[PDB]
Amino acid sequence: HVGTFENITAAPADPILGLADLFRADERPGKINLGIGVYFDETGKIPVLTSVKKAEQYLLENETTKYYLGIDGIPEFGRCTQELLFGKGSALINDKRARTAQTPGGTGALRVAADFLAKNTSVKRVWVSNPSWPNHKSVFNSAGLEVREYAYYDAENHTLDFDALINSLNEAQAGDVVLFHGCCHNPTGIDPTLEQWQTLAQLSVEKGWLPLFDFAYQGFARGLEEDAEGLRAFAAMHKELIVASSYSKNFGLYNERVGACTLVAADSETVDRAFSQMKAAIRANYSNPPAHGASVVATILSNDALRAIWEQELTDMRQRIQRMRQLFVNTLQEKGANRDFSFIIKQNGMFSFSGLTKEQVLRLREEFGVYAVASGRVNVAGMTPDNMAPLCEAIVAVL
Amino acid sequence: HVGTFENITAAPADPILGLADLFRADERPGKINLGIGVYFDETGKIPVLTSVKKAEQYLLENETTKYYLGIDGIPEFGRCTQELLFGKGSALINDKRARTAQTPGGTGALRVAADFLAKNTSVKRVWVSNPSWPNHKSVFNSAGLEVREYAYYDAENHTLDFDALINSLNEAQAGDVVLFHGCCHNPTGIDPTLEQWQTLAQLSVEKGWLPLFDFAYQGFARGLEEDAEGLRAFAAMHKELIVASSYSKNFGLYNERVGACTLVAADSETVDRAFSQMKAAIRANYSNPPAHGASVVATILSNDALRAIWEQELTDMRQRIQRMRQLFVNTLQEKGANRDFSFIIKQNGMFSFSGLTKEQVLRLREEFGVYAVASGRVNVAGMTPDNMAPLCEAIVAVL
Ligand SMILES: Cc1ncc(COP(=O)(O)O)c(C=O)c1O
Ligand SMILES: Cc1ncc(COP(=O)(O)O)c(C=O)c1O
Repeated sequence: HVGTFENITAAPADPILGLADLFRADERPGKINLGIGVYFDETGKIPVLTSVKKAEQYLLENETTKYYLGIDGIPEFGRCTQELLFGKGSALINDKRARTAQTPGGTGALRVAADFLAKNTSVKRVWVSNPSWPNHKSVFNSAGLEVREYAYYDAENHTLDFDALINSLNEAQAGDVVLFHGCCHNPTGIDPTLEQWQTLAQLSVEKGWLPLFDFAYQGFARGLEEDAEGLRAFAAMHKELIVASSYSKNFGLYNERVGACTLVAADSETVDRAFSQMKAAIRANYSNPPAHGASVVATILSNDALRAIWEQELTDMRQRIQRMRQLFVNTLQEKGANRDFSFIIKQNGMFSFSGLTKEQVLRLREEFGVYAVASGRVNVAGMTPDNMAPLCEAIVAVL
Repeated sequence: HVGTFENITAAPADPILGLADLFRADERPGKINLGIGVYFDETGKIPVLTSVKKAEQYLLENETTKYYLGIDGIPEFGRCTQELLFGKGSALINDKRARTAQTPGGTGALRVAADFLAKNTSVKRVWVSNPSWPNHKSVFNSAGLEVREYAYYDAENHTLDFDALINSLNEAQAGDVVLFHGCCHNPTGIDPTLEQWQTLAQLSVEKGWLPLFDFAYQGFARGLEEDAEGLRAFAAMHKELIVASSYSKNFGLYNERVGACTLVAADSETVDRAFSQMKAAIRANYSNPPAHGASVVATILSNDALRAIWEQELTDMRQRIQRMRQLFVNTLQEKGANRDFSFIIKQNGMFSFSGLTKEQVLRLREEFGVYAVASGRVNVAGMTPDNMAPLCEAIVAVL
């Protein structure tokens, strides 16, 4: 009678969360954390938004029960999510073509979609950008879906390699899923232009792909409406699509696990039938979603006063990151870098895709206490006026 | 192209949550909800516990960040959970043989265990009592495991058919998983005696089963410590086991999704190896767990004044249920019931397994607006002094 657990092989360290554990153990003073994608303020803290504290006070005073939510969550949360994604007067909403489930974070939204697709459709293959968020492959693989990669990044020109993207998707077949980052591509910070989105939408329709949009950073590139332009170009042309969205980043609600999975089908009767199977997949996973974080978001989005506060707080975050992008480039020059880092100013969202080699990233960590992901992704939102100079001195030292 | 969603078949309604939806839509003022397992107070509401409101006020005023929890959640939540399960000074805890992940509810803990087993071991088969919670089969099937049923309930004598149980489980092979309800069996309310638990534990080690305890009602049978005797008898003999537990019921925290999956192995090295793969399975599901509910539970359990308030609130809930069982039995006789219902007194937890037929349950709902599950399971915790009379008049009318 040998033990059931004896033949288990240890899992590898998560490329992002294993980094964050190393950083916590490091005892060297002055260490700098440019790893995980969270927003830091000017003092290096990860604060709760004021709009969120105000919403949480309202809930504390007014909640009378913790009775279970429905499988698909708070209804108002679903409607505000759809207006945010598709626009206040979208035909998708007027025609009742979309159904939304509240999920535990953006990850949970991706997993719900993966389980739904694997069990209820003939989808066998998901295409994701190379590079992408490392956990994408794991999520779809957990449902038994094959994941293939398409080309995306021109590391020479620090731009979208649109020609290779198109050519590498040639073998994606009708009924395959193709995953797009809605904005603030993780890790490159490089998003298609409106014209490029429009070309992709047309191509997707011709080849019969099922688009799946991952929206984790709406509002961090240019603005809430502008960041949804690519999705809305797809939505104007497609009968069917799926959107996984997260409120972790744009509400600073990381650990309350607030996200949404939105299904779009050709008509109301089809999406309702499909959605009943999405609800069945949720029920066999976590039963029904956590209320606190989604209640906060729904409270903020449906109160005009609280929403105006939140939109300003999100603008402040976006602008601080853009200021740090510019200060990073300038200080690298000041500190003696001969490599041209000006492409960082053109990149969107929390990160810059710097180009450092695995070996240089390792040197930064072991020698200077500066923590980036081994792909060379750095969280610009982790840079402050106080840590910018030592950070840049370290980078110049390993170049 | 023909759409990917066009041929999806609609899912059937959930036997518990579908009933709850019918109940909400029912326009009759006298309707009575005895379906889903939630606690009502004697005024018919589903309240937030006072310990919980106090903890939530502390969190509101002292939380400074929503930064991601680790994959396995709040550390003190894990330690307090192990202490509740195994006892203040257990050898499992002192030998560092146990690891706990905070999960989204008890359901989430079951799915995490199921995914972990399916993807990392040779387990193919899970054995569940007939009857059981209906969602058990769905969770394990969705992870790819086969579900087999063992006998449990003697319907003629309203008792545990221990001989039938032992005999059906002789077909369970070594390396199979056998699922036990820790206490307050759902739906029958009939638990093993301590002697019977000891017999099963011995039989379990000799046959090589991997036990999986589902603990959703610790504290509702006799007491926090007493209700864990059966699990602690298993833990004294086995090298390996899994406990999925829930704080939904005993904290009235249903919609915040607070549960735990606890892994036990033969030694510290093996459990840390196995737990690394459990974390991988979590990372590809919801990434990390929701903070608010678990923070509430950890604040209560780690503060002596709050814990004392909570333990009294749980005692009051348990005792109110016991008063309703007796009142239910006495009132049935007063309303003209032909049959002996005294076996209801011998059942533990929120429910009673009434023995009504599906056709009688259907009549109760359609003619009398009394909502019970089609199995005849009734939620005694939904009974109040004000609804007992019409409730019992309706039951007598359909006998
Ligand atoms: C592209 C992308 N998708 C999904 C996620 C996961 O978001 P969440 O924390 O809400 O699960 C992230 C970041 O965490 C992300 O960058
Ligand atoms: C035996 C059993 N296991 C698990 C659960 C699920 O607990 P939770 O709501 O926390 O997911 C329940 C009741 O809901 C239950 O009765």
